This record gives sequence, structure tokens and C-alpha cells, in this order.
Amino acid sequence: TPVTLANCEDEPIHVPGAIQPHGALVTLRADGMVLAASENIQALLGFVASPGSYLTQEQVGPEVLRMLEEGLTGNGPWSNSVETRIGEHLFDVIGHSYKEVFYLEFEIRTALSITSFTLNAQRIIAQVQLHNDTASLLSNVTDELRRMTGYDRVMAYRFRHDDSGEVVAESRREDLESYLGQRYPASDIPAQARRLYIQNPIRLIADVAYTPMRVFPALNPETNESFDLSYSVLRSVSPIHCEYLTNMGVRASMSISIVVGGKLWGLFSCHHMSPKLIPYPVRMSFQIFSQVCSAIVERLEQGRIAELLRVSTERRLALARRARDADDLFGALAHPDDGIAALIPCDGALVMLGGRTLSIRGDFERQAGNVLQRLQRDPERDIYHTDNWCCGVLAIRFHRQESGWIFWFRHEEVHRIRWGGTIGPSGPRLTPRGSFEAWEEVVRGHSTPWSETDLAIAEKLRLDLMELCLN
Amino acid sequence: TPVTLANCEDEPIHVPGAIQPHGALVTLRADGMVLAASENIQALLGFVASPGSYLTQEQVGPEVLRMLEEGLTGNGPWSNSVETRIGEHLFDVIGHSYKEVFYLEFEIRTTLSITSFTLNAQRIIAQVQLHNDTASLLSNVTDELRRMTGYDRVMAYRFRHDDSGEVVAESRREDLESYLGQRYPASDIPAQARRLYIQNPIRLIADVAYTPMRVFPALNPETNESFDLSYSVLRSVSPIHCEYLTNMGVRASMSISIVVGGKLWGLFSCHHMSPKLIPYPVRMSFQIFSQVCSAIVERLEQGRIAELLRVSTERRLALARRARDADDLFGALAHPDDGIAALIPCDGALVMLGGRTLSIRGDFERQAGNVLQRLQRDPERDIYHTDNWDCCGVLAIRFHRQESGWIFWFRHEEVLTIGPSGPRLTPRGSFEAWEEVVRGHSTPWSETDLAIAEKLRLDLMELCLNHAL
Ligand SMILES: */C=C/C1=C(C)C(=O)N/C1=C\C1=NC(=C\c2[nH]c(/C=C3/NC(=O)C(C=C)=C3C)c(C)c2CCC(=O)O)/C(CCC(=O)O)=C1C
Ligand SMILES: */C=C/C1=C(C)C(=O)N/C1=C\C1=NC(=C\c2[nH]c(/C=C3/NC(=O)C(C=C)=C3C)c(C)c2CCC(=O)O)/C(CCC(=O)O)=C1C
Repeated sequence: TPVTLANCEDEPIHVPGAIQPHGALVTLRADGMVLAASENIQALLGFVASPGSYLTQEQVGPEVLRMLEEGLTGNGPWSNSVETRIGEHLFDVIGHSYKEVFYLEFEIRTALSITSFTLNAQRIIAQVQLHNDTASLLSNVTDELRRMTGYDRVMAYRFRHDDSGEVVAESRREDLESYLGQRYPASDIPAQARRLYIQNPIRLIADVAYTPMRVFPALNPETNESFDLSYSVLRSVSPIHCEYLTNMGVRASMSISIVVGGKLWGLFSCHHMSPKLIPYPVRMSFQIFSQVCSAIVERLEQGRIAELLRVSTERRLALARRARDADDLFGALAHPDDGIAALIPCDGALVMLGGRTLSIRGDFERQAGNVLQRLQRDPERDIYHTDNWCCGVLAIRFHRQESGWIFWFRHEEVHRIRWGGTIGPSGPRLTPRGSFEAWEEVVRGHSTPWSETDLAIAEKLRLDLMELCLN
Repeated sequence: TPVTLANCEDEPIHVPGAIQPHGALVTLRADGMVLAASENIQALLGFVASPGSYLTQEQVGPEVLRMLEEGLTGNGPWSNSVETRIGEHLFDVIGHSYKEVFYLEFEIRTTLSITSFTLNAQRIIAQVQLHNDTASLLSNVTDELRRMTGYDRVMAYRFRHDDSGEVVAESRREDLESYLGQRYPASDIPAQARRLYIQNPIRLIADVAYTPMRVFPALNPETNESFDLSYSVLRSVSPIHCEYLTNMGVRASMSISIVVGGKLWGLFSCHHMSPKLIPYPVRMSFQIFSQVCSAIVERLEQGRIAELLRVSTERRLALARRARDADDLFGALAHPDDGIAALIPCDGALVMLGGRTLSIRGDFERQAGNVLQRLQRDPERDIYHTDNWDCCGVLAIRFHRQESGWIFWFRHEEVLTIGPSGPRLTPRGSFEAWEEVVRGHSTPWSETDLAIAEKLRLDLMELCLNHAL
């Protein structure tokens, strides 16, 4: 089936039957039988992988057969690399096992120093341990990545709870424009491409305008279903994503991944306006920056909600003094710097006890009237929140007999930073300007999400006004 | 002048002027002229350059003269490595520059070069990504080290405030004895050992019964003072620590350092009961772990107190509410899980106001009485604390001066083959040498405890002046 916009969602990009020509593939079964190969296995590998033939030291060499043989009898999913001369030019020979099949991949040797990488990994461990902000390691390491590799541009994305993603970091040649503060949707990265970005630390496209070197046979006879190139390194790129880059005028791609638990938290994307390829051992070197950042960013966000937790249980002890000192809360809760309006990031708030109604920062008495009416279907629902409806509402109930409530509200997510001052067939939706527009229709009517912590607190305050109201 | 127990605290082990046999050293200067060499240069490298000699292309080879030439052309601390054949075998050419002198060291190569170093790492730096408990991170990368390296035993040290170290993780083999919960004086690791352990992530001892392969000349002509070998990997070992390891039945060492800022926070100590050696590409696969791990111990500690604080200002909200919804300053402080009892880690606590007092966990009024009698010297003190004194650790604050409002938190005291120099060079001989260093003392008062006792005094200041109504 042809792959257009209505199909781009489900389009299998793991089983393309194709690869990139910068290397060759040979797929083997449980015993070592050649099930198929890229039609270019004789471009530089002087021999012919004939469907149904076998491995021979006269085609592949000692070290290769040696390695492969280790894998067919390998305990855990087999994966490894080997540098040995195959034919007349030198090769990087990397393989791996997936499902019940086996794969081999051959890269030519582009004629690094390790100490010179273990050295400026301290330029990054040091540089971010004075500064302690995830935004500044992303910002910092993003600069360092550019220097290490030479990529025309390199960006760092963060992925929100909606898998939307933003450009929170950038280093580019001043010859090019900027994409900082860019918000593209969850669509631009489909469930089956993102799943791949997690299974693979690094993904590398050597050339975008490349011609797909299909591997044949198309289907693997044992199963009669398309082979699964998920962990493949030369796997072909989606034809839709290709048109994207060549519109952006970008001709190469490499992506270090940041994985927290099981989420794609963010990744460093590196474009290059001309065909750029990096040797394999160098990409296993960056696969190391991958885990590092996923491990500092791990406890930065878990050492920064602990800060939010600190300053929100301080300004929640303050209202334990102010409120018992004078004795009717409508005072302490309206306090400017401490007190509810600031306690939980919002664009407004409301306090409701008895008949009195204190609307901090705006007239929210009318909305609160509706939110309590739709709380008559839910009696005994001492909490409520929503990102649509002034469409942000978070409400807790600290007193039942007398209407005892607290409201915080929000507006649509406002684009933090904006800017001001070559088309493809499949439409204009395939460009930066289009990605942004298609995000704007997703959040239309959607207020910033109530964060995991913005709700921990809401449930804490309600627990203080509980023992504070009663007595 | 020999080195005994008496000197060993000042032993200049950074300038030994000798190396471990398994490799060779060649000291150069700015312009690339040889200044010295180990006495085993010919045993290992086919050729023998002279004192004063220039680069002998015969000896080092093209790719290495390419490395040295970009090290002479450029300032600041230089660092790099190569692989090449020199003589019958081939080596790791591991060169650096410290101060103004150069050092080129050579180690055997017994092969995946750019894929072994990068393979070993993802194996252990993902051991740091897995837990949230800073005792788990230590218990685990200890076990994972044992497995990666086959070392007979590998330990994890946590260094305390006084610099005395504690063994907090261990995986030995069933034959060996346990060293878990062993405590040893800050002197076991002399001033310049604790320095080199910080300025150098990894330290490798090939053989403890080894015979030092002295480098000559012994005095650098340029300066007329011994060679400074701080950032060296084949530097000789102190005779005292050798005699210590052969007392323990140990001949092979390799330790990963943990530096949290400028302190030696702790380290992983790998032992082996028979000679052992780790390839250079695998030692750098650890030296990079050393840094990330210091980075993650960094956050796992600054996030562990940022949690203590959070639980402090929460149970400060417990008594603030309990004493303000009543007039019971005492009752509120008294509670089992809230208040002074469990606000700060203590073996006892005591609150005074007027002629009344209550002491949780014992009879502390007798001692507070004397802590006061001693504070009639400079009445102005609002905070006071030390670890010496009966119940030996006292943290005291004052919240109401007119009626002697005081708060106290108390702490008790901290819980056949032989050498040419004595028994004291043994695990048992060190556990006692620590039972003397910390006697009279008690668990120090952390930067955190103090920051809390302070927030609790202000907290009580405000609740007393608040009975103005
Ligand atoms: C509906 C399917 C897709 C559309 C539409 C599309 O544009 N790409 C689609 C599938 C894939 N996207 C893949 C990676 C990917 N896509 C984006 C989208 C962007 N949004 C932006 O605003 C910008 C730039 C300003 C981009 C590039 C990004 C950022 C990425 C990640 C890699 C990169 O940054 O270049 C993707 C993976 C392909 C592969 O490597 O196999 C597919 C498929
Ligand atoms: C005053 C000189 C020394 C005394 C006394 C001493 O005990 N060691 C002295 C010199 C050095 N020690 C060095 C490292 C070091 N020493 C210990 C001592 C231990 N105490 C214990 O209880 C145990 C085990 C149960 C030991 C091993 C330790 C732990 C270490 C750190 C390295 C390791 O764990 O192997 C030292 C550095 C030598 C070097 O490598 O240059 C010197 C010098």
C-alpha cells in the first residue's frame, strides 16, 4: 500500500524491505543459512550471497564466521561488531539477532582517539555540576555535541506528556535559521518510529536523497512475512520523512536518544546540509552520551520536583501561622507572595467558604458556579481537574457542610517564544511552519496540563484546611 | 632516610622515582628531549635512547611521534593514547604532561579497540541509571564490578567527615572473610594518597610482591629535584602499603574513585589474592564511569538532604499546629514521630522552659544543667554544639531568654602472619587505631542538622513572642 498522509500513522518503517546503500545486509536463520541480502552485496563484497547458500571463510573471513558462530549459540540476544578486511577494502562488520532471525551489516572503514573522548566527557560532567539545570546541560551538551561531530546543526528536544516535543536547545551554523522554541505535535513522530527511538540509542541516516537498496528476497520464506529490520543499522527511512528533510534542505541525520524508564524523554537531533556519515565505533561512543544524559536528567527532574516540593511546603506552613493567628482564612490565602495564587502555577484562583467568594487575580465567580453544578452529579468527589472547558480547573473540597472549596484556572497553552521579522508534492504540511500549525489545532482549547506535582500539593493543602477548618 | 610508621604520613609517594615492572617510562621535556628512563627499557622496547638523546624514530614509530609532536605544540595539561608495535610486541602508548615535564608510558597489549572501551562502559554506567537509593548504587556497582573483572573481592568505601572510611559494600568469594562495616582511621590514607586518589580516578597495582624498577636519572637536570609523577599509571607503590597488603594476603589492586566536588567521598576497592592486570582501554572504560558515578552520587546526596529538609519543614508544621491550637508548647514537642524527638537524629533530647523540663529517652536534665552552667560565660550564645563533653554530643538552642527556653539533642559515643614494622598494619590493627581516634567523640553535627535546629529556634521565637495576645 502507498504511503501518504492518511497512512503515515501506521506506515511500517521497520519492515521496508529496503536499506541505505552506505553498507550491505545479509540475513541468516537459526543455523546460518542466507535467507536474503541487499542486491548490492557484490558491490564491494566480491562474492554472491545466493538465497540458500551458506557462510564460507572464502566469502567472509575467519573473524566474521568466528563471531557469527558465537551468536547462533548465544545465550542472550546476540549483538556484536568486528573490523576485518573483506575483499580489497576494510569493513566494519556488525550483526545482531531479532525474533528468530539473524542479521549482518557491512560498513566501509572511513580512515578516533579514545582518551580524547574520555577527556572532554569531563568538560560535560564538570560544566553541568556547577550549574544544576536540565535546561543548561541540554543547552551545554548540545554545544559540545556540535564540536565533537561537526554536524551543521544539532538540536535537543524535550518530550511533554503528550509526546509533542519542543526545541529547548540548539547550536547551528549562523548561516542557517533557528528552530529554538519550536513546538511540533505528537503526529510528527508516529508510535512505530518513536518505539524505534527507544529501542535504538542512535539512529543514522547517511543520505536523504538516497535510492532505496531493497534486499531480496522480499519476504523471508520461513515465516512468509516481511523481515523485521527494527534493530537494523542500515534500515531504510520513511519516504514521507525523506521529503520532509529535503524540504528543510537537510541531507543527513543522527539521533542520540534520552530514555527515562520507558519514555522517550528527549533526543539530540543532528542535521547536515551535505551527505555526512560517521564510522560505527564512533556511534557506539555517542551511544554513551545517550545514557549519561538519561542519567543526569534522571535526577535533575527528580531533584527539581523536590525543590517545588520544598518551597510549597514552606509557603504552606506560612499559612498555618497566618490563618490561626487571625482566624478567618480569607486573609492568609490571598497573600501575594505566599498563598494559593502562587502556590500552584495558575492564571487565577478562587476561595469559597460559606457564601464568601474571594477571586484572586480575576472574576472567576461565574465559572466556579458551573464547576460546582457539575459537581452535583459527583457528590463525595473531593477533587476535580480538567484541561478543557478559561479551560483549566483544579478544585479541592476541604469542608462539606459549608461549601468549602478552592479553584485555580488556566488559559490555552501560550507559545513561550515565537519568531518574526522548497516545496514538495505531498503538500506544505511537511515543513516547520506546517508542523507548528498542526500543533496549534491540537492544543486549541487545551490549558497547560496539571503536572504530577501541581496535584500532589492540591491534595496537601486540602489536608491542611481540613484540620484547620474543623477546629 | 627510610620510611617508617612515623614518616609514612608524609611519605612523598608522588615522586618515588621508580615504576612498576610491567611497563616502561620515558620522561621528556618541552622540546622533546629525553630526560630519563626506567631501567627496563631494553627488556621491553627493542631500543635504548640515551639521557639527552632526541626522538629516536627507531624506537617509537611514526604514529607516536605524531602524538608527541602535537603535545609539544600546545600548552596546558596534555593527554592521549595510541596503539602500535614497538619491538617484538605491541603496546598502549599512554602519555601525559604534568607541570612542565612529559611522560610516555608503555603497557603490553594481550582485541576490540574502539568497541571494547565503549562496550565495557554501557555495562556499568547503566548500573547507575537503575536505582534511587544511594546505598543501592554502592551495593550494586560493587557486585557488577566483581563480575566484569573476576576480582577475588571488591569493596565500596564511604568517607565520613573526619575522613575515617567505612566499608559499606562487598562481594568477596565464600572462602575469604568479611570486611563489612569495618572502620579505619583517616590516617590509613595519608595526605598525598587522598590527593592522588582524587586527581586520579583509577589506581592499579599489578604485583604487591613486586620489585621496583627504578627510573634513572633520579634528579631532573632542569630543576635539580625529583620527578613528579602524580598523573602516572605505573608509579611505584609505598613500601608501607605493600607490607599492608601482603599482610592481608593481597597482591593485586584496582580502585575506582568517587569525588563529590573537592572531597574524596569514597571509592571502590578491588582486591585480588594473585597478580592481576587490566587493559588500558578497559581502565578508561572505568575512569569515565568514575566521573559519571561521582556525578550521580552528587545528585543522590543533594537530593537526599533536600528530602530531609522537606520532612523537617513538614513536622515543624506538626508542632506549629499542635502548639497553636493549644497552649501546650511541651505536648507538641513531645510527640513520638513529630517534634524534637525525631526532628534531628539523636540518642536523646531535652526541652527547658522555666522550672519545667522533659527528657525523651532518658535523664538528660542533669547534663543540660551543666551545659547551661558553662553557657553563663558568654550569655549571648543562642546556638551551641560539639561532640566532646557524659552523653557526649550536645546540640543546644535558645528560644526564650527571659525564662531560659532551651532545646537539647544528645548523642552517645560512636558504637597470625606479621610485618617487619608491627601488627598495626592490619585490618584489626586499624579498627583499634580508629577506636582511639573517635573515643570521646560522637557522630558530628551535619551542615543539615544545624540548618534545622536554627529553623526550629526561629520557629519557637515566633510562637513565644506570639503570646503577646
Ligand atoms: C505522519 C508521519 C510523519 C510526518 C508527517 C513527518 O513529518 N514525519 C513523519 C514520520 C517520521 N518522523 C520521524 C522523525 C522525526 N520527525 C520529526 C518532525 C519534525 N517536526 C519539526 O518541527 C521538525 C523540524 C523543525 C521536524 C524534523 C522529527 C523532529 C523527527 C526526529 C528526527 C529528526 O529530528 O530529524 C521519523 C523517523 C524516520 C527514521 O529515522 O526512520 C518518521 C518515520
Ligand atoms: C602512614 C602510612 C600508611 C598506613 C599506616 C596505612 O595503613 N597505609 C599507609 C599508606 C597508604 N595507604 C594507601 C591506601 C590505602 N590504605 C588502606 C588501608 C586499609 N585499612 C583497612 O582496614 C583496609 C582493609 C580492611 C585497608 C586496605 C586503604 C583501604 C587504601 C586505599 C586503596 C585500597 O583500598 O587498596 C596508600 C595509597 C598507595 C598507592 O596506591 O599509592 C598509601 C600510600
